[PDB]
Amino acid sequence: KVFGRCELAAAMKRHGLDNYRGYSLGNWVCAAKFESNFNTQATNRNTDGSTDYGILQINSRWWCNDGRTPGSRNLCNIPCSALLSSDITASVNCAKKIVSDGNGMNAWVAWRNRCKGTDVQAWIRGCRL
Ligand SMILES: [Cl-]
Ligand code: NA
Repeated sequence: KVFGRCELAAAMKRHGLDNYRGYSLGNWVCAAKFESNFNTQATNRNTDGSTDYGILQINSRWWCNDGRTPGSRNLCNIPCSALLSSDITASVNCAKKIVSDGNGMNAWVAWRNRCKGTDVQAWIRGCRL
């Protein structure tokens, strides 16, 4: 499923991401836009052999199991395919574990390079939340 900007903002808010660990909703919507262009089915292979899955491009090296990433961890205890669902619950729950890991949202390269330090509030403007 390809989410609309405000539709995703509402979905994330409902799942408790607004201000989660101090990150305003705009940060999460901005991260989703540049990681997957709001597409839940996005996948991207990395040079190390791991793959990123879903709306927030969660990596199979540490967070989910895809059966093809040797010596990898499954910290979110879920098959990576679950992260491609139209229902973002799995992605949100796993993202909460990731952002609490100690490096905050810096774990998402796109957020660090394209959202961090910008006016992220603009990503939820005009939305009925
Ligand atoms: Cl932080
Ligand atoms: Na894994």
